[PDB]
Amino acid sequence: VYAQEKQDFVQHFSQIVRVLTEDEMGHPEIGDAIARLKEVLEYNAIGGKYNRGLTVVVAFRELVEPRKQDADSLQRAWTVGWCVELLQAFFLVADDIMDSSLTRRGQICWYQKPGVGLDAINDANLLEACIYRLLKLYCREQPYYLNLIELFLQSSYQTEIGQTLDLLTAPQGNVDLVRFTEKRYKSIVKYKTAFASFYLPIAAAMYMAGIDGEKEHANAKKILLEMGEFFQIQDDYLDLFGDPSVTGKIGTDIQDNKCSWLVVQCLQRATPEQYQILKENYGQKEAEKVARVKALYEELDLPAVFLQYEEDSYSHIMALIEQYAAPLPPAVFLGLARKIYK
Amino acid sequence: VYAQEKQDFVQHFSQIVRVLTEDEMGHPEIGDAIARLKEVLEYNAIGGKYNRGLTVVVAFRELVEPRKQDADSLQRAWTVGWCVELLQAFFLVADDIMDSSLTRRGQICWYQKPGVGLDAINDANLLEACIYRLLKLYCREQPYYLNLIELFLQSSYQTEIGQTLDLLTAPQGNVDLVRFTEKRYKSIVKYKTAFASFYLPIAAAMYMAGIDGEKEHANAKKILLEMGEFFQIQDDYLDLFGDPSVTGKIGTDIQDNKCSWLVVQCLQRATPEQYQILKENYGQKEAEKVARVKALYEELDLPAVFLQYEEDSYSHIMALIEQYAAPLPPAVFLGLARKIYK
Ligand SMILES: O=P(O)(O)C(O)(Cn1ccnc1)P(=O)(O)O
Ligand SMILES: O=P(O)(O)C(O)(Cn1ccnc1)P(=O)(O)O
Ligand SMILES: [Mg+2]
Ligand SMILES: [Mg+2]
Ligand SMILES: [Mg+2]
Ligand SMILES: [Mg+2]
Ligand SMILES: [Mg+2]
Ligand SMILES: [Mg+2]
Repeated sequence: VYAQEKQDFVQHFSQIVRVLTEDEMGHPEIGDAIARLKEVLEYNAIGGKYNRGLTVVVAFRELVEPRKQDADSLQRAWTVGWCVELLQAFFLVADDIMDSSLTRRGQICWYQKPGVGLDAINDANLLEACIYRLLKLYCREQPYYLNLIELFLQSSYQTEIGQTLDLLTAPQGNVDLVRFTEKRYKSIVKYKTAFASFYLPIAAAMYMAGIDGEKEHANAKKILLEMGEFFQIQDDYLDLFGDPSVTGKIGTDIQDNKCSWLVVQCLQRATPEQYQILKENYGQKEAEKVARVKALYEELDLPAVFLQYEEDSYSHIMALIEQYAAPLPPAVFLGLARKIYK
Repeated sequence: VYAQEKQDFVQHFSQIVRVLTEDEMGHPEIGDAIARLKEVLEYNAIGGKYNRGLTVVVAFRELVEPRKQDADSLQRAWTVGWCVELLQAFFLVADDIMDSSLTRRGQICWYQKPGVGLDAINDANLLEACIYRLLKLYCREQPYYLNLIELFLQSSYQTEIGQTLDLLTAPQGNVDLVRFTEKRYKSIVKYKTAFASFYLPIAAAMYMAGIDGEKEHANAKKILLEMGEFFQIQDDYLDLFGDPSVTGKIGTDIQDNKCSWLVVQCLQRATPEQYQILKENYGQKEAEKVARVKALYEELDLPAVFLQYEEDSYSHIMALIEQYAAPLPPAVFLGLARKIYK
């Protein structure tokens, strides 16, 4: 049933590509650039969970009266959903380079491809351009047009501030254990993930449904930002303890000296002895040293600490839904929470 | 006199930075990210010619009635001028990485700096965010607000398509002499430079003056796109024949197998013998091979061919100003042409 709503949305990706590559119908000079764009979209916006873009569609259907859910209104809903998918695609293409990653979504990272390399920096910028190209082609004559443009622009800046904080707390070749606090961690994830992966899709659907009130968005934000914090903590857990055949990506957080939730929890439980083991093995490419950190996390029963956090966080998010979902259907936040909590 | 209009605009960069880094006044958690933003702006938006942003200010003063040139209207003019400077800054930070450059504006490229590296990909994205942050803070309640947003978004996409075409015609380790044509060359530069360096600043001033007519913009475009084509040809000439103490940047076009104006002209004049010399020495990091290409360009009197092109192009642009400047003051295009033709 949830895979059926997924399949309908996925079947629309062909048209999304068709309208984004129809610029060569009038301008054949930019043909090769248009062909390369199709290649970038096909490689980086397909093979994922589609949970971010699908949230836009699900939330639209739950917030708009079926009497106002015509064919054009629905096409605008899946198109904006696919704009959210492009925002993630563009930020992940860049993230894989800056995180020096190997795989994403079951295949090697776009930049690791022979013949691509650092040309992927411009490929990511092209993916970002498509958001605003689609918003113009489908929402240009809608009352929420500017609200959508500003929400995608603001969400991008918040992610970028978050990415800056992520990279400044993780300098390659520097011991940053002192700076790996819970307070720092909470600030990083609020900006790098919680805004663009959780607030952006529901807020886009809210603007498309005519719900533009600062109070309604502020109350939605209270739930979704906390949901985003958990989602990033889960991403950090699975970076080391997940199955790359399931996650589709190889972990790099220990090697990259990252301010992971795991290392924050490690520093809160580590003896003076265990603090030095971490200090000497964290942030290095050596497989021997990465293994020593994974062993220390397992000694401090961090996979168990995570299972307890997930239970406590689900109860917390649920408490916030009861407090702030109104006047929106609780199903809006409940639907996404069920899909996020495994 | 032209340096006086420059100095006033430059003196406003301090406030541009102050308003872009006042986000930590309310949110001290993102402080370190805000400090890094200030560092990126200070390093990459200062030390240039400021000719792109200054064109916005000059064109505003020439198109708006002095009776309507109040303090607020003028602040919006220098702020939009500085938005054009941020668009160039963000595209050049990325370009230096993809072109594997050494210096820009007298100093080493932002990415070549110890401790920066590929973190500069996110630094470039932050520079792009500031355009829309400034447009919101100063033009949000203006009738041209959406026109500006759409003009900067469209200009970015056109540059990106251009950058794609630039990089696809220049694959590292591949002989692309066959593809280095005048027709290809004209398409690359139209998109990578002519739109964002020439059309964007005058069009921004036109929208701010209330001139939004498609016919007026189409006629402006006819002049400015041709002006941009010459500016890129000049940039390609100076890549090899310019003085890095003047240009502030080291040439990489031969090493990068680029579709330069020089190599297009070389292929039009080269004997079968000279074609093979180029084939064996172009696109390689070897200083010996780069030198062999420079020698062949000098043998075919390409610095003389350039001097003839500059004369013919200036007469051409001047012919187009007489044909399409009306109903705008000819000074608008004449001012920029004098500043571009050396
Ligand atoms: O762990 P990251 O923050 O780097 C990641 O979650 C991506 N990302 C980037 C910003 N927010 C999330 P991914 O593990 O997918 O590589
Ligand atoms: O020669 P490029 O096109 O790479 C350059 O002109 C920059 N640029 C990039 C797009 N348009 C212009 P620069 O020589 O400054 O490195
Ligand atoms: Mg990553
Ligand atoms: Mg990352
Ligand atoms: Mg991760
Ligand atoms: Mg360059
Ligand atoms: Mg370049
Ligand atoms: Mg150049």
